[PDB]
Amino acid sequence: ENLYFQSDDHFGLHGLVFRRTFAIRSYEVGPDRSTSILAVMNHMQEATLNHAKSVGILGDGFGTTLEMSKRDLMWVVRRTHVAVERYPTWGDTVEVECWIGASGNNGMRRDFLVRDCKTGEILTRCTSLSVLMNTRTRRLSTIPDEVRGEIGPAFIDNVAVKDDEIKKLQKLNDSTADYIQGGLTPRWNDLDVNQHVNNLKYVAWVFETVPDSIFESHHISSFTLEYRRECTRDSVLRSLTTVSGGSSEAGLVCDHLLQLEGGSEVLRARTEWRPK
Amino acid sequence: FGLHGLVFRRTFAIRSYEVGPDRSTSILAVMNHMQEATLNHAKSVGILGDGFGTTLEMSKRDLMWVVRRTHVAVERYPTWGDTVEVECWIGASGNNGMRRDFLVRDCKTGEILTRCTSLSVLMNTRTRRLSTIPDEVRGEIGPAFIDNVAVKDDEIKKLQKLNDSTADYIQGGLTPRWNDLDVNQHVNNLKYVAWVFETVPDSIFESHHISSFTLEYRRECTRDSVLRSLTTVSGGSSEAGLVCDGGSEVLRARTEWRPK
Repeated sequence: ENLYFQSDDHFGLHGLVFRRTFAIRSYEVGPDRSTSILAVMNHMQEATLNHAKSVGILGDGFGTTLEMSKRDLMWVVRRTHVAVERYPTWGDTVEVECWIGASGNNGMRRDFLVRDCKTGEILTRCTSLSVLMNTRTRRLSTIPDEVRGEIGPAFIDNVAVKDDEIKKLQKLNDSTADYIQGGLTPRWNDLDVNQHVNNLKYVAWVFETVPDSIFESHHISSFTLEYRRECTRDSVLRSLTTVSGGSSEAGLVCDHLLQLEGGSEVLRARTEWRPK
Repeated sequence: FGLHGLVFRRTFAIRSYEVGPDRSTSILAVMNHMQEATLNHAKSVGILGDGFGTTLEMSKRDLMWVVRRTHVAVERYPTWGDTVEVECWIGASGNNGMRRDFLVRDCKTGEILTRCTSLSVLMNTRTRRLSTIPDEVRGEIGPAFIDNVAVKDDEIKKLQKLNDSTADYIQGGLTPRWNDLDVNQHVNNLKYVAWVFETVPDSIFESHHISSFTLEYRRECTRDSVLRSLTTVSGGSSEAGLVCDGGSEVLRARTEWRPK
């Protein structure tokens, strides 16, 4: 019912939703033949960058528009929520539907829908919240009008994930964590365009302390991350995970924490699991 | 993607996470592409079998393919936004070996970016003994054989093990996780490559691109394996790879580098 959601040839309008097909590759699936959530998030990240190009948003970046680039501003992801119904397998063809939208006066949200091309079933729903940061002062910035003039006309109001589904996360008690791993350090290729560690590197470090027994038995159905701080090449991190068993009423839950070791919080995260 | 007639072809659009901070595609992304082209080829010539290359006649005789040598030649790494095309095919290699060869081209210029060949042999999973190729299995893969090579014998040198007591860089405690494992409890070959590069200092990745990569595999590892990676740098600019389990050799490898 939103005209600008449809493709260009539907209404003769410049559409604001990017679409792209992915065929699941061999190295993207685990021993259980399921695509990993890291491959799914890779897909959405790739669709992100393509989307900016498709709506007439400027030169990269990974981001980063001119008005932003003039003001030494960059996007930083501060929240991510992923809802997974079913993971595709090798050879399956999926389609990512992605777009951007406002989040208050100074936030921007990117939302994603991934469908199974054969069944038309929705496999993945996601939304990520980004904010502006000054690269020099490492300080959060409001969105200047020159930047709103760039990304604003690309906004649509649709959501893939309702607020109801996203719960504010509690930091786990790091002194009673079920699993802990320190000495985590980024290497040369793990860094981004501006001195900072890749966003999906963080996700990898989160899974460092998830026991293999949970990966063998369960699939991630929900994934929520709250980022609070960037990391550099000389960062050394500690990953922590706390398991909230599922053996009655309650399903399997994992709480997560990346900290600078020690012990300023880098992020907190929460995974919900379902039996395979 | 498409087969024509016994040479499979497939396009990859370079993805962002496949590209490094220098905007160059990593050698592992290239090897990721070929793993993918491998299985596509296999399916299209009808040798995929159980989903990974073990045919009906192979499994009955408890046989599976094992990679024993890989050589990758890279002229230029593609960058983000580039679209590449992979050519893959198989052929006989001696009396009991099978070779898989690869050509990767830039779709715009048509220049060859990467040439590669891998040698596989049959191994009994029960007796741990290399096996000859039974006629029943040759009957399966044989009609798919072609004689072309992407990499000449000339270009591949036998590797010497580095002195593990004189290694410039060493890292132990390397252990595989559940996701690092394949269908039959064994660690994935691209996990090995990751472990190889573990002891290559960031300074070399910053200064140089890999122009050549040669791997000789000796042994498989299991879920309870604990490994040590070793690298010795002898410019300019070569390094000799070694992967140790005790200290029994798992594989040896060799990279040649050129300034970016």
